[PDB]
Parts: sequence; C-alpha cells; structure tokens
Amino acid sequence: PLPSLAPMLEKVLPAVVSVRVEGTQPFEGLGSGVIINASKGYVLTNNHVINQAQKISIQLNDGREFDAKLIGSDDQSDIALLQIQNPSKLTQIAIADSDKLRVGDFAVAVGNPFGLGQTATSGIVSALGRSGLNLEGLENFIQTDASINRGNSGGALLNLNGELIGINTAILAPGGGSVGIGFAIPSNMARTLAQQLIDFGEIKRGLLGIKGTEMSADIAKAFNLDVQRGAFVSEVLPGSGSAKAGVKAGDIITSLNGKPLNSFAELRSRIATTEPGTKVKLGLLRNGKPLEVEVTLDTS
Amino acid sequence: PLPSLAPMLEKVLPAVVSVRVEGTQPFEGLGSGVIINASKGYVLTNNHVINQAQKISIQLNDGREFDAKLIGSDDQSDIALLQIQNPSKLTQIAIADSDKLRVGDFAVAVGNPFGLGQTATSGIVSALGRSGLNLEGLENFIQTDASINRGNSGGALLNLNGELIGINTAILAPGGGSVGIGFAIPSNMARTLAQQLIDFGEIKRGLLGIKGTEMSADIAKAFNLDVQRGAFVSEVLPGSGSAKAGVKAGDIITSLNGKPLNSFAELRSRIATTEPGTKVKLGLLRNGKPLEVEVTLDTS
Amino acid sequence: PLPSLAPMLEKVLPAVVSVRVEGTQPFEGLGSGVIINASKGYVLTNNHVINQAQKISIQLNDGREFDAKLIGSDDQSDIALLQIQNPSKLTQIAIADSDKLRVGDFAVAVGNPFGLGQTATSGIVSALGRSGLNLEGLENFIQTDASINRGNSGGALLNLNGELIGINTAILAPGGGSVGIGFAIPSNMARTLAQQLIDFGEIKRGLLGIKGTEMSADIAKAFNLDVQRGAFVSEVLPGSGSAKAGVKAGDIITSLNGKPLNSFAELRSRIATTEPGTKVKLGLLRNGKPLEVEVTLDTS
Repeated sequence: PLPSLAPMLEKVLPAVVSVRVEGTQPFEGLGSGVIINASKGYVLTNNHVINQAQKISIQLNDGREFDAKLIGSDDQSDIALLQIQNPSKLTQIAIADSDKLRVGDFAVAVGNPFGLGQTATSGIVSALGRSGLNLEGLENFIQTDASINRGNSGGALLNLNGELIGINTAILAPGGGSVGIGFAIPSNMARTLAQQLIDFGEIKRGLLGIKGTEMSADIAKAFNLDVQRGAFVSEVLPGSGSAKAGVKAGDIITSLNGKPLNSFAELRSRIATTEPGTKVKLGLLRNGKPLEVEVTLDTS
Repeated sequence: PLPSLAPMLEKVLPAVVSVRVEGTQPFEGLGSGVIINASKGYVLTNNHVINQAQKISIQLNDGREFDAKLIGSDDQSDIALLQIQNPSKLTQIAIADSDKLRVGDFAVAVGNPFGLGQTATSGIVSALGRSGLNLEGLENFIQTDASINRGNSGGALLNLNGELIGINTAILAPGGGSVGIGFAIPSNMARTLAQQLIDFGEIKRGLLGIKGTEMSADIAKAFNLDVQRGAFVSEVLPGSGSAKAGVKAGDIITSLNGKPLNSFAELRSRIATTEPGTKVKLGLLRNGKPLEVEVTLDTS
Repeated sequence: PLPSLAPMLEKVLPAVVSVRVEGTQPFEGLGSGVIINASKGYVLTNNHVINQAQKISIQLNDGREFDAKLIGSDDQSDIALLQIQNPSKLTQIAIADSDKLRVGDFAVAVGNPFGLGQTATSGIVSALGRSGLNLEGLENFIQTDASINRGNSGGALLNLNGELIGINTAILAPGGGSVGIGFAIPSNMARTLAQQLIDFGEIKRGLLGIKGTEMSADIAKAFNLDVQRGAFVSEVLPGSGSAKAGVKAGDIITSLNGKPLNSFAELRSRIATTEPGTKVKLGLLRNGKPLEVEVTLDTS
C-alpha cells in the first residue's frame, strides 16, 4: 500500500552486475555492468572500466561469480561489451527509448559505488543531450541527480518500469564525491554500439560528409530565424552522402530523424554512433525555409 | 501513465534563465535568474551574482541571448533585479506563498551549476526560517536537500505546480560541493524586495523601534511560560510605531501577522524586508498573558 | 492537494531531538536522538555521540530543553540509551519491522546536521545487511541515499508512515560531506539493544559457539551448491549450543529464523545482538542437503 520502488527493483536488480578487473604494475579495478542478453551472457559496461584488464570477472547480486571475455569496445563513446563464460540462470534488462526521455522523469541508478556491493540510488533526469564536457570523444549524456560515485561506472540508469535509459559513466565532483551532477550514456546509443560489437567485434563509425560549427543566437538574429540551436553547415564534402542528398553550405541542420538537435556536438555523436550505410532524415533550414533530406551515411 | 515532473517542468523551465556576467583585471561569472515579469523583462537573481558586473547577459533554455541592465539590488538580503534589453516572447514564473510551506513539501531547484546549462534537481523542503548562518545580513532561508552547487545562485526553487517558492542563494558544503544542505531566499521576501526595486530603484527598510534578544527556554522556565522561541523585548524606542502601539520592555513577541516566529532573527529579517508605513500585527505575551498589537513601521 | 511528506512529518518530527553534550580541556559536541518512550523519557542515540559526555542535554524542535542521564550503551553496535530528567508532553516514535524492508523503499532522515536545527532529508533504501565497513564491531546497516552529514548521527531514519526503520549512524564520504552513501543501525537491532539497556543497564551478548569464514562462489562451485552467501563453519566449539544441536564443521549456514543471510558478518551481528538463552533457527546445508537446526545461544 505504501509507495515504493521495491516491486520493480526486485525483478530488475539481478540484471545489474559488479565488474571486477585485474591487469597491468599489478592492479585491481572495480565497476558495474548491465546484462543485456541473458542467453549469450552479454554485459554492457564502460571502456574505462575494462581498459587495462587481463582478467575480467562478473559478480551477481546472489553471489555467483563468472569469468568474462571482452567482445569489443569503443574508446570514443566509452562503451565496452563483455561475454560471460558459461552463463546460467541470468536476468536481462529491458531497454527503453531514451529519445522519449524528458527533464523531470524519475531515474534509479544501480551500480557498485566504492566496491560496497549493489547499491540503488534515486533521482530525476536533470538534463539531456549534454556535450562539451571533455569527458569523452562522443557525448550525448543524460544528466541525473541520483547519487553516482566511483564504482558506479558501467552500471544502469533505469526508469520507473525498471527499463534501461542509460549507462552511468561520469560525474562532476569538486572533491571526488557525488554532488548530484552525474552523466549516463543514453540507452539508444549504448544499444546501437552494443549491436555493432556483437556483429563485428568493433564499431563502424558513420559520417555525413559535413563540416560545420554550432548554430548560435547571433547567426539566428542575422538571418531572422526562430531556431538558435543546431548545426551550421560551412562545407559539404564532394562524393559524400550529404552532397548526393543535396545538403548545401549555409544550411542549418535543426533535426535528426524528426527529433530537434540541441547542438552540432549532439549531431556529431548521434551520427558517429550510427553504422555506415544507414539512412537518416535531416531537418534543414535553407534561406529560412524548412527541408527534409534523407542521407546515407559514409564510413569515417 | 508513469509519474514524472516533466509535464510541469515543460511549461515552467523557459522562465528560469542563465545569467552571464563580465567585469573587473577582467572576470567572467555565471549564475541563474528567474523571469518574474515577461512584458518588462524583469529577472530576479542574487546580488553576489551581479556584484562587480560591467556587462550582464541572459540566456534562455531555447538558446536566445539578451543584454540586461541592473535595476536595483539589496546587499543585506542578497537580491538583485535585472531588466532584459528588448525582451521578446518571454515566459514568466508564477509566485507561491512561501509562508504556506511545510517541512517535507517537494521542491525542484532549477539553475546552471558549473555552467553546464539548465539543470533541474529534486528534493524536499528540509527546514524553514533558517537564520544565524552568517551568510547574509538578513536571513529567513528555506533549507532544501535538492542538489544546489556553484552556478545555481539566483535560480528557481519550485513547488510541484512549478510556482516559485524561493531564490537559491547559498549552501553548506565542507568541500565546495552539495551535501544536500541548500538555502533559498523565500519567494514572499524576494517578491516584496523585487517590488521595492521596480518602484524605487532601491529598498525601503522598515523598523518596529524595538531592541531585544532571542527568547530562550531559560527565560520561559524563569517566568513559567509555555513558549521558548521568539523575541524578548528589552527596550521600546520612544516615538516609534511600537511605542505608539503600546509595546513594553519585557514583552515576548511570539507572532508576526498570525504566523509564529521561530526566532528574533526571523522577526528582524521579516520586519526589515517590509516597507515603512506598513501595518503589522504582533503576537505578544506580557506577564504570561496573550495580546495582539498593530504597529505602523518606521524607516531605518 | 499537492503530494507531500509534511502531513506525516508534522505528527512525527517532535519525537526527533537534538543531543547536546559537554565533557573533557572542555568540549561541546552535537548529535541527534529519537524519543522511544514519551512517559519514561527514553531517547535512543549513538554511543559515539555520548562517549566522552559529562553533561547531556536534549532539545525539542519547539525549543524546550531537558537534562538527560545515560542509562546504558553498547560500544560494539554504537547504541546508547538516555533518560530525560523530568519529561513532560513528549512525543514518541512508532518502530517498524526493519526485516520487512526492501531496496527501493522510501526513507526520510531526521537529524541535526552541522548543528543547524532539526532537518529532514529524503531518499530510498539503497541496500540492506551491510557489513565489513570497519565502522563498528557489529554491523548490519541499512544503506540510504538520504543526505546524512556530521550531526545527523543518533537521529531517525523513517518510512512514509513516520515509523522508525533505523538510527542514522555513519557515512562514506571522500571529503567529509554526504555523497549519498549513508548507514543506519536497523530499528529491530536498535529496539532489542534498547530493551536490554532499559532491563539490565547493560547488553547481553549471545554466541552460537561457531568459528567460520564467509561462504563464497568458490566453495559453492567446488561442492556443486546453489547458494554462495552465508557462513562456512570450520569449527563447532564443544559444550556450546551449536555442539548440543548437532551443528558440524563443514556446514553452510544459509538462514537465520527463515531469513536468508547475505554474509557471515550479518550472522555474527544478528547473533551478538540476540540475548543469551534465546533459541534461533539455523538454515543449514550439509553434504548439499538442507537442514533446519534450533540452537540455544550461550553468553560471550
């Protein structure tokens, strides 16, 4: 009868694992992970967690320990995929559409802070599409005020249905501890990158064939436009998908697949996460007139 | 169907702005503000955000940038009022009655910590009428556990209806980051001070004409009284509104306009923030007997 | 109409007090407490709050001050019991069954951080049965993300009904400030220890007569077992209750009174907090076969 997160945490907590690492001088590292495929034993984590690893072990919240092998990783986005050796009676997580997230939505962080064991912390979605934090090469972070500390890395950011909305990755902390400014790689980005690693053992980096800057209020005022966020195209590379689709220098990319862009940095991370050959719909503004253009991504 | 703060934040987030400051060797400061009047472009902020500013710019959550001029400020309470130069299509905030607040009420803190952009954080109202923190000259702070960090100053403390309950001002933090002890100037105090600055370009400090100390459990025990918080009057200045009203040395001021006082410091801050000439009702206690006295405020 | 914690905190906050201590060069210390018996003026707190006290005073949230005397304390579990001298019109707390708690349940911390005055902070139950933190001799901590800081210790951890679920005791903080990793002694442990101090002025430490290590996934794999958390028995002391009940070396204690054990350390703290002479039911596993064994506790 009393409101609680316990009925949904009960079912979902076994999917979030502790990731123990050993490697090169000898060292012992600790982070978290999320079981994305119970049958194959596929675990999502951060690349900075398994980076110098020679031996990787996974621990379930029931005490069961398993060995794990690195399937693949991406240095730029900070996502690594592991495979549990001889998986058995595993629980997997359901993945939500992180593009349907909004500031104010409730979030639960599940990880292993300070190697204490499985810890759940609660908060809200503080911000979305966060970039220019110079944490990662590719950033499109969910920001949350759920307490996220060292050892929370690779862990789950969940909604109130216990579905994955993101992979806890970094924090802003003056003194090494949580102040309520935490960052998660969104679920759609982690899911897509995970698929590339299950299919090829490596990521396939997509590119538009565009060169540009951040759209500003200053460009918008100069051309009497009602949008001030997005990508300002300065150059369209010849022979690229963008040239073939009819993208022109001076265009303002406003949307990607119908969803508005809050920055060029968001566009850059969303396109590099997408596989070459994939077709995307670009929302454009040419001399103050709207256009929709379908672009086939090239390889980087 | 899932509970969320997103439906109310969607409407109210455009009203909370980022305040960028440049001044003197040159410096670049960052804080927050709240649009209190969309038509006139009136932005509430903290005085310490604006203190040494030569250039003030406001940024909306849609990316629009505006110039701003200082209308007026109060050093003692830490409130400043700005006016956006050439305001257009602005959203203003609804202001709630902060005197109707209670410990355990839900609060949403909105601002720009570490210059990240608009960030929303969640908590409860932890305490009310907080004084003697030696932060400000006049204090009557709302205490919240919503994550408040450097850059949140002048930002919004909202209720679940998205109404302003306070202006985020200070924090208690051993290591420069949030530990869940944040302070906000209450909306009633901020609203009144803002009116004085729109009307006169300066504040009008009111006074009772009373000299006193804090009421204690010790005074209460000595005189067999059942109240231990409020103001113990030691002197009534002749010719003052308190003298004329019949306030007498030895009286114990228990209430202000029917609302109980938790301290003399609260009385001091509430009276100073009230305009001279205003009539106030004083809940009093002489020789253990209750009295109500109407006092016309003088100037300080 | 708006959802809030205020309706339930209104009735319950008076039960949580501020504990002021004076001792030896003279010092002034500050912590919190909980009124467990309004008639007798029994206040539960932390031993570490009262440790060097020569004078103890209690302050209610209405401003009333009382003197207090130490009834008894336990160094190992960090529980102390005080008695208010000449109690009058006191509010007591209702105590909940902490064994019925689950990760995700909502919690409210009520204490006196940095000596500010009563403060309420909100969060969830992050983890349960936390041991091996080398904070206390006996640990079976509730972990919460409710902001707990210096001054909160000895204070209340409450559920949404305003019932005591634990006594805020310690935190994990890299820089001395809350990062959302707080620990409480569970209410069942605190209630039992408090009863022993009201009844005997001292605690009564129970023992099984067992020597063991932590059960691991390694032991479990070696003996083809489906449990990896508990106590691995290496030695049964002759003449002990365990010897008399047929506990043998090599047994794996899985449960205590039908409740699964997450560690040997949990078993240790639950047994030492139970009074000698009490009969306990031990969920056991010998040669991979389940057994229930009833053991009479000895004295330590």
